[PDB]
Amino acid sequence: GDDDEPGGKGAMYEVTIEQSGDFRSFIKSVVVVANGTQLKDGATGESLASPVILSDEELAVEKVTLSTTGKAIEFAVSGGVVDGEDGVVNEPMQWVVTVYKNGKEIEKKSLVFRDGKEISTDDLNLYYN
Repeated sequence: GDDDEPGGKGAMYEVTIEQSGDFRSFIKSVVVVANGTQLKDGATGESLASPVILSDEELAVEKVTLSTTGKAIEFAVSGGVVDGEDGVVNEPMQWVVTVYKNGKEIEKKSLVFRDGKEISTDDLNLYYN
Protein backbone atom coordinates (compact mmCIF):
# COMPACT_ATOMS: atom_id res chain seq x y z
CA GLY A 1 0.00 0.00 0.00
CA ASP A 2 1.67 3.17 -1.38
CA ASP A 3 5.15 1.60 -1.06
CA ASP A 4 7.01 -0.73 1.31
CA GLU A 5 10.61 -0.88 2.44
CA PRO A 6 12.07 -4.30 3.32
CA GLY A 7 15.27 -4.76 5.35
CA GLY A 8 15.68 -5.67 9.02
CA LYS A 9 13.88 -7.17 12.00
CA GLY A 10 11.66 -6.42 14.99
CA ALA A 11 8.13 -7.30 16.15
CA MET A 12 4.66 -5.89 16.88
CA TYR A 13 3.37 -5.23 20.44
CA GLU A 14 0.02 -4.67 22.30
CA VAL A 15 -0.30 -3.60 26.01
CA THR A 16 -3.48 -3.80 28.11
CA ILE A 17 -4.59 -2.04 31.25
CA GLU A 18 -7.68 -3.10 33.24
CA GLN A 19 -8.46 -0.73 36.12
CA SER A 20 -9.95 -2.26 39.25
CA GLY A 21 -11.18 -0.91 42.57
CA ASP A 22 -11.83 2.78 43.07
CA PHE A 23 -9.76 4.06 40.09
CA ARG A 24 -12.19 6.91 39.22
CA SER A 25 -10.84 9.39 41.84
CA PHE A 26 -7.06 8.85 41.37
CA ILE A 27 -5.01 11.15 39.08
CA LYS A 28 -3.01 8.53 37.13
CA SER A 29 -0.18 8.71 34.61
CA VAL A 30 1.16 6.50 31.72
CA VAL A 31 3.84 6.73 28.92
CA VAL A 32 3.99 4.84 25.57
CA VAL A 33 7.13 4.84 23.32
CA ALA A 34 7.16 3.03 19.91
CA ASN A 35 10.38 2.48 17.96
CA GLY A 36 9.91 2.14 14.19
CA THR A 37 6.10 2.32 14.01
CA GLN A 38 3.02 4.35 15.09
CA LEU A 39 0.64 3.48 17.93
CA LYS A 40 -3.08 2.61 17.81
CA ASP A 41 -5.76 3.70 20.31
CA GLY A 42 -8.07 1.00 21.77
CA ALA A 43 -11.12 3.34 22.03
CA THR A 44 -11.66 3.61 18.28
CA GLY A 45 -8.63 2.06 16.46
CA GLU A 46 -7.27 5.48 15.36
CA SER A 47 -3.56 5.52 14.64
CA LEU A 48 -1.44 7.83 16.86
CA ALA A 49 1.86 9.67 16.45
CA SER A 50 3.88 8.02 19.26
CA PRO A 51 5.69 8.68 21.57
CA VAL A 52 2.68 9.71 23.72
CA ILE A 53 1.56 10.19 27.34
CA LEU A 54 -1.90 9.35 28.70
CA SER A 55 -3.34 11.76 31.25
CA ASP A 56 -6.03 10.95 33.83
CA GLU A 57 -9.00 11.90 31.60
CA GLU A 58 -7.97 9.37 28.93
CA LEU A 59 -7.36 6.74 31.66
CA ALA A 60 -10.93 7.33 32.97
CA VAL A 61 -12.18 4.18 31.14
CA GLU A 62 -12.43 0.66 32.65
CA LYS A 63 -9.79 -0.71 30.22
CA VAL A 64 -7.34 0.49 27.60
CA THR A 65 -5.53 -1.59 25.02
CA LEU A 66 -2.91 0.17 22.88
CA SER A 67 -1.07 -1.46 20.04
CA THR A 68 1.24 -0.91 17.05
CA THR A 69 0.33 -0.19 13.43
CA GLY A 70 3.44 -1.90 12.03
CA LYS A 71 6.96 -3.21 12.59
CA ALA A 72 7.75 -2.06 16.13
CA ILE A 73 11.18 -2.56 17.72
CA GLU A 74 10.38 -1.60 21.36
CA PHE A 75 7.83 -1.31 24.06
CA ALA A 76 8.28 0.86 27.16
CA VAL A 77 5.44 1.00 29.73
CA SER A 78 5.75 3.03 32.96
CA GLY A 79 3.09 4.53 35.23
CA GLY A 80 1.81 5.33 38.72
CA VAL A 81 -0.76 7.46 40.60
CA VAL A 82 -1.09 9.79 43.65
CA ASP A 83 -3.65 10.67 46.32
CA GLY A 84 -4.27 14.41 46.10
CA GLU A 85 -8.02 14.85 45.44
CA ASP A 86 -8.13 17.50 48.22
CA GLY A 87 -7.97 14.66 50.79
CA VAL A 88 -11.12 12.75 49.75
CA VAL A 89 -11.14 9.31 51.39
CA ASN A 90 -12.26 6.46 49.08
CA GLU A 91 -11.10 2.81 48.67
CA PRO A 92 -7.85 1.68 46.94
CA MET A 93 -7.42 0.57 43.28
CA GLN A 94 -5.44 -1.91 41.07
CA TRP A 95 -3.92 -2.04 37.56
CA VAL A 96 -4.12 -5.45 35.83
CA VAL A 97 -1.54 -4.98 33.05
CA THR A 98 -0.24 -7.38 30.39
CA VAL A 99 2.03 -7.16 27.32
CA TYR A 100 1.67 -9.09 24.05
CA LYS A 101 3.85 -9.34 20.91
CA ASN A 102 3.28 -10.15 17.20
CA GLY A 103 1.50 -13.30 18.62
CA LYS A 104 2.36 -14.23 22.24
CA GLU A 105 2.11 -12.80 25.78
CA ILE A 106 5.48 -11.83 27.35
CA GLU A 107 4.44 -10.00 30.59
CA LYS A 108 1.56 -10.81 32.92
CA LYS A 109 1.23 -8.35 35.82
CA SER A 110 -0.91 -6.55 38.28
CA LEU A 111 -0.17 -3.69 40.72
CA VAL A 112 -2.00 -2.33 43.78
CA PHE A 113 -2.30 1.41 44.52
CA ARG A 114 -3.67 2.74 47.81
CA ASP A 115 -4.62 5.91 49.68
CA GLY A 116 -2.36 8.07 51.85
CA LYS A 117 -1.01 11.12 49.95
CA GLU A 118 0.85 12.31 46.84
CA ILE A 119 4.09 10.43 46.08
CA SER A 120 6.28 9.51 43.09
CA THR A 121 6.45 5.76 42.39
CA ASP A 122 7.59 4.24 39.13
CA ASP A 123 5.31 1.39 40.33
CA LEU A 124 5.11 0.19 36.70
CA ASN A 125 8.58 0.24 35.06
CA LEU A 126 8.32 -2.28 32.16
CA TYR A 127 10.21 -2.43 28.82
CA TYR A 128 10.84 -4.87 25.90
CA ASN A 129 12.41 -5.04 22.46
